[PDB]
Amino acid sequence: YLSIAFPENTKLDWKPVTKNTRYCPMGGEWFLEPGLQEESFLSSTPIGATPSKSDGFLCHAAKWVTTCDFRWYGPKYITHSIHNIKPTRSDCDTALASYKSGTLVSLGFPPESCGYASVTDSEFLVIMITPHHVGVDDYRGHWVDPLFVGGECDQSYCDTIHNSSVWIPADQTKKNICGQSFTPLTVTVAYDKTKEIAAGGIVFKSKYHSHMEGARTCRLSYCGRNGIKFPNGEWVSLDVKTRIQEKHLLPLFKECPAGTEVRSTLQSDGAQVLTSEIQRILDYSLCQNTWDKVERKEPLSPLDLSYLASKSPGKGLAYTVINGTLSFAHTRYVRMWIDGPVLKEPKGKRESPSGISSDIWTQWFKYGDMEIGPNGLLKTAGGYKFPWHLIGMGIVDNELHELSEANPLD
Amino acid sequence: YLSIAFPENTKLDWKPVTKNTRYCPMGGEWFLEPGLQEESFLSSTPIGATPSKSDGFLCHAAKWVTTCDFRWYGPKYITHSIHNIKPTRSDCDTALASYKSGTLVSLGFPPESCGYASVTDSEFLVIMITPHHVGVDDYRGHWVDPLFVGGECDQSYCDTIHNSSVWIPADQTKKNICGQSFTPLTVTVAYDKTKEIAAGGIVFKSKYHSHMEGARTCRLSYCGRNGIKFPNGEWVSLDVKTRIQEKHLLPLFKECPAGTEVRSTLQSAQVLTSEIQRILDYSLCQNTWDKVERKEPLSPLDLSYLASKSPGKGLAYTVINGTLSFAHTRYVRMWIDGPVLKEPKGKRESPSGISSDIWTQWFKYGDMEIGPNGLLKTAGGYKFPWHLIGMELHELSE
Ligand SMILES: *[C@@H]1O[C@H](CO[C@@H]2O[C@@H](C)[C@@H](O)[C@@H](O)[C@@H]2O)[C@@H](O[C@@H]2O[C@H](CO)[C@@H](O)[C@H](O)[C@H]2NC(C)=O)[C@H](O)[C@H]1NC(C)=O
Ligand SMILES: *[C@@H]1O[C@H](CO)[C@@H](O[C@@H]2O[C@H](CO)[C@@H](O)[C@H](O)[C@H]2NC(C)=O)[C@H](O)[C@H]1NC(C)=O
Repeated sequence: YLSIAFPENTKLDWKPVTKNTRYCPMGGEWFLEPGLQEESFLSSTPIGATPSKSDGFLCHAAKWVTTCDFRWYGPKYITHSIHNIKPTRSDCDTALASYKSGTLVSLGFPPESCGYASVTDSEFLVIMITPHHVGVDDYRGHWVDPLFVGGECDQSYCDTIHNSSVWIPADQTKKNICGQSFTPLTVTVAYDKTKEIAAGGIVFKSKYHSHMEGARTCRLSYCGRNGIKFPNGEWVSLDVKTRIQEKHLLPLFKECPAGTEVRSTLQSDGAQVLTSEIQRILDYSLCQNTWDKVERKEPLSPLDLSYLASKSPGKGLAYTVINGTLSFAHTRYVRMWIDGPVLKEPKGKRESPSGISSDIWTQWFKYGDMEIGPNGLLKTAGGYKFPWHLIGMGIVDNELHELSEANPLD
Repeated sequence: YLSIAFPENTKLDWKPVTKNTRYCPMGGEWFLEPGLQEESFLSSTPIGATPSKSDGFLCHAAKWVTTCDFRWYGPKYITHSIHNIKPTRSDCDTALASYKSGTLVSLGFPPESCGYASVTDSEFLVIMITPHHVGVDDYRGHWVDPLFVGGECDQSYCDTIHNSSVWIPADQTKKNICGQSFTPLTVTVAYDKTKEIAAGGIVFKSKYHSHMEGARTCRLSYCGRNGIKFPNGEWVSLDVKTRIQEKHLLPLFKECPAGTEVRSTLQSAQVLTSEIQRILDYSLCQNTWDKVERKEPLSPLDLSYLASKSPGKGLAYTVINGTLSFAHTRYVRMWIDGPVLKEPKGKRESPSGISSDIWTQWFKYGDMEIGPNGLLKTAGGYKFPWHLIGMELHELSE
């Protein structure tokens, strides 16, 4: 559940830092990756469940009947009954409009309509609108509530179990049934310019999605439109028409396992944007501050070194202190999952959080009493230590969804 | 390995929040200079002696009104309303006596009082008494709770944020703080080793106190005991015998200004902080409250935004039977092995110390169980919202 961006190779070719040029913050953006080509497409991503999208009304219909019985003689025998009937769509529409405008009034029983030697009755068709909220299957695109026939419905005039009432969505806009709000989003595809385009050789980026492995990306239809679910369980829209390397992009992806679910794009949340922005400025300024320590010829701590590390995958540089000397090394950072901020063995899972653990770094340098690695990785008696800030959780994987999944109150 | 600030008790006395007070705690701490020498001295504090909870009663007054409308003709139109009003002291006294004796019964709605060509109504003055506990000022013994106007009260009758409710303490003795046996507390002092130690070069901290700037810390006698008063209004004992850097510590600090009051409320201070972490934390808290007011669904992470991230007197939050609930507590420094734990344990004394249970009362939270400030008890372990960690001595060397 804990991920880091770390140099792929367990050993790097180190050289002493001389020119002192600052790459803050460290990322693949600074370095031109030759074989890489990028292409973007307009997309859409779910940013949260808005329950009002499934607000409804129970349209009840019942004839109120005043019956006058006048036989041979005797008093005027008047009875009052009520007969539940199923409303037409027109009845429900008119009565709902009346309800919204505040016109709908329960007028009660009809006035007595009497004759002689004949029992005739007069009736008032009474509609009662009881606001009822129902759920939504975003995946199958229909309403869902126990009151429905079959426990579900996909119309604008749904039939309930009770003969008297039906259900009308408060929004009858003839579009997709969805309990989810979206936002437009440019999604960018990165792939090897030379090789043939394929799901495994694609990486997705967006303002909300950091280096998302197409190889662990599957196809899924959400809220009535085609898209792809990323390895972190988040989803962006993608139509069959969109081409990448002059080929249909969508069919490159395996359909998602039946019953696959999709989460709201966490990074679009305001709390998340605040945290992100503050972290951005802090990463930058802490990097610059470390390089200021270097400039002032001050000694460097492992933490200071870690402020130079790349926090995202990409071609970059790593830094360490070999024999009291600041050294850099070219490398390609990749995403790895580690077992904790402090580890027993210098291993990590390289393909997925449930993948196989492999040696991630083995080239340790004499750093005082202990050994040090790239970007202030510590080899100590208490184990192997990463600085907590290099570690991420609950963003690039679905391992901690329980923590960020929102639930209503009361 | 990861320092956090967590309620010192494995269980707390939870109350609902429908009041909407919008309390946000002061944010986390920032980096300190890594080359700092640390020397700790033994001290003491009422924190631990003084009770943390105080039982009382909300006295709510409401007029139950049955209204009869009889105009020109037509049926008898009867309506039923309820008007919240502020109770008198007499109303509260009588109703509280009735409550204690078990006499107090809600009279429901008054019987219909009808006339003709005149809409007249009959009303019942229903006073309701509800047991309701509040926090306590550790140093003054005052009552501390968001319910109170100004957050605190020390009177026999207490005004609340509810204009119709009045809080009444069950025991109006307020104890005797000074007489108590003050809890022993270790106070850590950080200073520049390569300088002559001075007030302006000192940072205090303890399991109870986030970083306190010595430059704003003054000598102040409290309950007859010599001591020092942190900028947050709290106080710890310190006599002249205590040496730091082979030198008298206490005389390094000026006397407290005329009539300095040592307090311990929820706040303890008006313009926005300029500290980036504090601004962030504040913004996140407020974001969660925005969610609450908009009646939007809440994640455990959102909940965590409401928590204090530094040691100090504060509130913890949780969700009990779908009700957003809060409790008074003290946040204390602890150390946690990581965000996901096999046992709900943490280190209370030192990162090199031992683990102990830190949370016990779990509330059903769907298929999971939730604790304070978003702490989840799940099949896959005990999961802390990563916010609570926020920002090891091996990492800071050479
Ligand atoms: C939460 O409270 C419930 C009781 O209230 C329930 O939820 C309300 C919203 C309302 O709908 C009530 O009608 C519900 O019953 C506790 O459940 C029971 O509590 C009573 C009283 O203590 C007890 O007799 C039952 O045995 C409880 N049920 C069981 C088997 O535990 C429940 O304990 C509370 N939940 C937690 C985790 O504190
Ligand atoms: C709430 O607080 C004050 C009292 O502290 C209220 O003052 C009166 O409250 C009664 C309640 O029955 C009202 O009927 C009166 O109209 C109020 N009087 C006046 C002129 O203030 C007040 O309702 C609320 N806040 C204020 C100060 O307006």
